[PDB]
Amino acid sequence: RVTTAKLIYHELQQQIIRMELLPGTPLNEKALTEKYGVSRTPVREALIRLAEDRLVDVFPQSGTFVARIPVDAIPEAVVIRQALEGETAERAAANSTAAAIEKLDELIHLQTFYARKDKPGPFHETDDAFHETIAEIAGYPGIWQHLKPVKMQIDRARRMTMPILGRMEQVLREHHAIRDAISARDVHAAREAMKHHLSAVLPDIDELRKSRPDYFA
Ligand SMILES: [Zn+2]
Repeated sequence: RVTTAKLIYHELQQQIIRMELLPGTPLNEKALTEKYGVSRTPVREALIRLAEDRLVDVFPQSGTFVARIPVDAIPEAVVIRQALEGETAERAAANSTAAAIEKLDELIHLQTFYARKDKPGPFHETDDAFHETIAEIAGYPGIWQHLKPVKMQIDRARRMTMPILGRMEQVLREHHAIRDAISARDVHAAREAMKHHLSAVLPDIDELRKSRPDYFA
């Protein structure tokens, strides 16, 4: 069931994952309690969970702040995603009806629109929907829900790489490769195009760490 603790949690979590609250931004329990209009109790419960997510840092005699993106865990997150989304890609090709490909094409056209209009936020959200639909076609949409905590730090990094020149267009090219393989029912080609697409995050973060080292730790 929904509680104010879970609702505050998901709201704060989302703001951190979408880089609306940048790393180092303090979080004031007094100011949060006033904002939400509920007790100080559900605020504490949410901050505790966020700390376990490694999303916030509890500096004991200072306060809570938004944590930096841990670099050591990124490669393991890509492998897990390559494996799970490699699976959903394999199965989506096998279960490929034409009405499913239409659903993918509709989402690619929607991404193309956000790229044309240089709106990278909606571009990222339609990116998630594109992958969520691969999981629905494969028959295991829960695999997508399963990855949501895994790809938290990757999503923070990708929020910073999308505005870079030519990046959304590269994503669209990679998505076309994945769709074409699924439409062709090529189980191998689907897996490898998906695993390739997902590896693009690794060089980008190497660059970001040099560029903006205050966002990584
Ligand atoms: Zn994608």
